[PDB]
Amino acid sequence: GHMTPELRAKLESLGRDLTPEMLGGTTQIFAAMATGSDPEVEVTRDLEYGEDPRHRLDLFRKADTRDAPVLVFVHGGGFVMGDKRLAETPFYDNIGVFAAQQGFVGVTITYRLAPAHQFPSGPEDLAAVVRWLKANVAQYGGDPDKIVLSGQSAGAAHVASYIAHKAHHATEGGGIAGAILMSGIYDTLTATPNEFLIAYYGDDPKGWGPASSMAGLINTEIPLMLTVSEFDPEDFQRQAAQFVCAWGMAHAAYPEMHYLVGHNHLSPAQSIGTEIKAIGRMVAGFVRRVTR
Amino acid sequence: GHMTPELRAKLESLGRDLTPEMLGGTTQIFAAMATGSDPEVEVTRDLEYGEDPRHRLDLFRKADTRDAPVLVFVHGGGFVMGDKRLAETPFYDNIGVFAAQQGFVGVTITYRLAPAHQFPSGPEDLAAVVRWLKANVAQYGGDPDKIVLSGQSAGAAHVASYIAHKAHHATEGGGIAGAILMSGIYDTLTATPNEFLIAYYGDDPKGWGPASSMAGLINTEIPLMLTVSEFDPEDFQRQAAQFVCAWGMAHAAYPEMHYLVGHNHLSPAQSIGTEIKAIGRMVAGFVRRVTR
Repeated sequence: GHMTPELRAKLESLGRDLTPEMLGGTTQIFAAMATGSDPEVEVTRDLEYGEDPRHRLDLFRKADTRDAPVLVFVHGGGFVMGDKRLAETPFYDNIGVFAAQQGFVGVTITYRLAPAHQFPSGPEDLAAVVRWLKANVAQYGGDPDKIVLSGQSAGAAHVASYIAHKAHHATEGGGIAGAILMSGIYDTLTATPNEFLIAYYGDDPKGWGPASSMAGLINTEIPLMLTVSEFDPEDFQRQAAQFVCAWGMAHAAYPEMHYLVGHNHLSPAQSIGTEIKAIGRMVAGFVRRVTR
Repeated sequence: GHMTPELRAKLESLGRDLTPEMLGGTTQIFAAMATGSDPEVEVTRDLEYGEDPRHRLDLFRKADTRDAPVLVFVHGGGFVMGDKRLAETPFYDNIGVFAAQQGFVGVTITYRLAPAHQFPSGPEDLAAVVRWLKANVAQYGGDPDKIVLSGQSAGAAHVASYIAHKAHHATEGGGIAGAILMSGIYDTLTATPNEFLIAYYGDDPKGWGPASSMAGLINTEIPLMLTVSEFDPEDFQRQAAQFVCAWGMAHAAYPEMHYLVGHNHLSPAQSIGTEIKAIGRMVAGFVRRVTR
């Protein structure tokens, strides 16, 4: 809203391999464009949702925010790294600040990292977040029955795992109004094995089956919005296409999977709070649809 | 661009069955919103691209247009009806006028109708239009090497059949630069048979296999953009999800299939040249990408 041919051309030239040149080059472009703060957005840092040192969340709101939708964002980083805050950048305060500006309560989290903590640490941590919100978010102007979980890459894998595996649900049915899954990995059995997946799901890919989210995503009643990027690496594109295939086969219907022209793996979430409005709008529009 | 929750709710209430009330009610809403004329857009009516009475096209352009992309629109109507013009409405002049405003040559066409004419009349007609444009469009401001074919429903089936069974043939010279397929039926072997499909593909569905476009779409080198609507009837959603499955399977990639939130089967093309800008922008953005 609107990305130029020129920006598209630059992301294309960074390529569709997840390399340091690509990730870093992307972050550098969007870091200079995204709003990371707003004096009207109050930020409470490092609320503790569990005992682990990484069981922390930052909460974003305006003074007038009441009875509001709650948008949680779960960062990526291949399960082994990343943060809610990257210093000297506006990420991911951008998403928190955007949420607050849109009339929501914004929430960004960290979670326990692989390989020290392996599956199902992810959905455990999300369950603890949901629990914390249920008990506390009313105090910050949130409605605890209007929680929307969003995540990117590994963060989207974690959201998906929470959805799929009712053993980790915080309350009956999951306790969330919807979820947004931006370029995630959903089926551990068809995923191309790599060091990152090995770190989180364990050394032997032949044992990864019970951690698959795909069947649970297909069967869920929780409203889902998903995205895939034009210049996403191969496996992210495959996983997205597989999801659409399985959904269509199960339901004789087409799921809300958005194709993001001009974007790459990192750019969608990093574009929120920039002059490029489309991704922010899509996110906000979905939040309001599923919380009405 | 931006479609309100209220408009989404009118369209949702009209339903996902292709009924008169759904078709008619949609046309009625958008007919009052779309621009159907612009005094700076010069229109030439009913150029004859073939012998049949329905081999006609209307050309739209501005005085300063030169060497421009050429956007062709092929209307829907179940293969058996429809027109490039519906009196007392702006359809589909809206699309021709929008194209001209965006710096293109816009073209709207009619074609031979089923059941008087059956497959392969559709790809024949489209071939004739391409041939005519290659020989004549330059004087109207177009570049014959920048033709983009767009269609909706049966029109999209026709465009897809041109791609699958024609586009790569030496007879097409350089061919077309791209195609836009809006809620089309692409695979005659998995489509749910109905009277419309019977009108066009023949009385016996077991004989519809050679008319399938699916394999040819999957194999084409012509850039494709597709759309599927949130409130599309079942079989359009199934065909769209099937396309994504087969593409992902053949190419380990995700094709340009757009999910249109809040739209139904007719709203997308009808929204072009309204205050809802998203669909017009998507279309115009694709045209410029593939004709650079």
